Amino acid sequence: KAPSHVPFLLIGGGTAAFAAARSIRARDPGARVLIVSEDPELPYMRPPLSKELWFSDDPNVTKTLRFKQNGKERSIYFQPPSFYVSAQDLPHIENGGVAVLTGKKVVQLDVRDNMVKLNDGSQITYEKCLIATGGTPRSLSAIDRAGAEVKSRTTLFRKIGDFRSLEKISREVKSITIIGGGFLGSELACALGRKARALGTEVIQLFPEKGNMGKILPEYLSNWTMEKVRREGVKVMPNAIVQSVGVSSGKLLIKLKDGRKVETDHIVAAVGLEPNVELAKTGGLEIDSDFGGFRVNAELQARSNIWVAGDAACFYDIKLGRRRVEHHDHAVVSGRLAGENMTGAAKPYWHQSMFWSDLGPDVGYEAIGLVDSSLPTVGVFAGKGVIFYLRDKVVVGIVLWNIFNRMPIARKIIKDGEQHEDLNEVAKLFNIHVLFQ
Ligand SMILES: Cc1cc2nc3c(=O)[nH]c(=O)nc-3n(C[C@H](O)[C@H](O)[C@H](O)COP(=O)(O)OP(=O)(O)OC[C@H]3O[C@@H](n4cnc5c(N)ncnc54)[C@H](O)[C@@H]3O)c2cc1C
Ligand SMILES: Nc1ccnc2cc(Cl)ccc12
Repeated sequence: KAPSHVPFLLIGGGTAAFAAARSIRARDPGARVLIVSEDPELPYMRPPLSKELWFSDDPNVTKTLRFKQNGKERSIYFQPPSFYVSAQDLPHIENGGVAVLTGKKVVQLDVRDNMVKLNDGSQITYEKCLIATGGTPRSLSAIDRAGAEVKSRTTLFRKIGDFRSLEKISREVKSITIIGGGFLGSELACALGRKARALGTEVIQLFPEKGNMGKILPEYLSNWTMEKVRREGVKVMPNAIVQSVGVSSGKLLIKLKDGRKVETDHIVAAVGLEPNVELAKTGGLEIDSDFGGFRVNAELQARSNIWVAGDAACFYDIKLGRRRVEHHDHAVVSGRLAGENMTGAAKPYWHQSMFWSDLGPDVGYEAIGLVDSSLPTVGVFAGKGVIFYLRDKVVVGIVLWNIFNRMPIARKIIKDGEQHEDLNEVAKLFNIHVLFQ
C-alpha cells in the first residue's frame, strides 16, 4: 500500500498536517503528498467534539458527525474521502494528490537518510517531511494509582471515539464529574450540562483554581465565567485538589485534599496535553525543555528537510519570543506556513493565529497573542469587553469577551508594538465606550 518513496511526507493526520497538504498542493501544482496517521479516521477538526456536536438537533449526530455552525451544516472532516487518493496509486495518478495512510504509526525517523519506518516494518523515503504529531492527553497521578476499575471509568477526551463513548455515558449514568477547569473542561461541562437538564442527571466540574479558566483569564472574569457554567446546570467545585479516587458502592469516590468527597459514576479528565515527541529520540531532534515539543526556528524548520507544526511545535516568534501553542487556528496557520516553506517559501511565523471558546451559544471568547493570567492585565468592559495582556507597556495579548468580527483589529494592535497611555481609547476600536490585575 504505502509506496517506497514520496516527495512530501506528513507525519500525523490532524489539523496541521491537513493544512500543510492543502498548502503544498496550492503552492506546488501536481505535488504528491502522503499523510501517515495512526488514527483510523481521515483528518478532522476537534473543536466541534466539545461544542457544536453536543448542541445538535439531529439525534443521529453521533453517526453523521455533522453539525450546524452561521447555521450552515457541515462535516467534522476537513474533506470527504473523494478529495483523497490512495497511497498505492499516489505515485502514478496524473497530477498527483493527497493520500492518507490510516492505522499506521511512524515509529522511527532517520534524518540522515530522509527515511521513516512504520509500526509494520515498512520504510518510506521522503524529500520533505513535516512532523505534525500533536499531543496526548495528560492523566492525573491519582487516577494512575486508582486501579483498572477506576481507569476504565475515566475518559481522556480528544478523539471522535471519546465523544461517542462519553455521549453514550451521558445517556446511561446519573452523574459525570469533569476534572479540569480549562477551556476543554469548561466546554464539556456546558455541553454535558445541557444534556443533563433534559435527562435530569448530574454534572460536576472541579479544579484547583479559584474559578474557570483561572490560568488564562483574570480573576474577576474567571469568577463571572464560573457563574455562567453553574447556570448551565453544572455543580462547579473550585479550589479542589484531587487526593485519591476509589470505588465504593459501585460508584466512583473522589477524595479532595481539603476533606470534601464527591461521589460520581464517570470521570472525564481534562488536565492538559503532552507533545508527542517520541520521534525525537531516533531522529536526534532537539526538544525544548521549557515549553516541551520539537524545537524549531521562526520558519518552523528543525533540520534541512524536516519541519514541525501544530501542538508539537515549539517555535521562535520573532515578535513575541519562543512559544508553543496548542490551538486549532495555530495548527492551520503553522501547518499552512510549513507547507509553503516545504516548497521554498522560507517564511517566518508572522501572521498571529487566534483562538476561541464558546460556552454555549451565549458566552463567546476570542483571543490572540500571549494570554496568561500571570501577565498584568487591563480590562475595559461595557457582558462585553476586551482584556489587554501587557509586557513592558506593550500589549502582547488580547482577549475579546463577547466581541466578534474584530480579530483583525486585535492582530494589528499586537503587531504594531505600540505603547498606549490610555487603553480606554484602544478599547474604542472594539466598540467599547476599568479593572486591573
Ligand atoms: C475536544 C477538543 C476541542 C478543541 N476546541 C478548540 C477550540 O474551540 N479552539 C481552539 O483554538 N482549539 C481547540 N482545540 C485545540 C485544537 O484542536 C488543536 O490545537 C489541534 O487539533 C492541534 O492540531 P495538530 O495537527 O497539531 O494535532 P492533532 O490534531 O492532535 O493531530 C495529530 C495526529 O497525529 C497522530 N500521530 C501522533 N503521533 C503519530 C505518529 N508517530 N505517527 C502517526 N500519526 C501520529 C495523532 O494520533 C493525531 O491523530 C480543541 C482540541 C480538542 C481535543
Ligand atoms: N476552546 C479552546 C480554545 C483553545 N484551546 C482549546 C484546547 C482544547 Cl483541548 C479544548 C478547547 C480549547
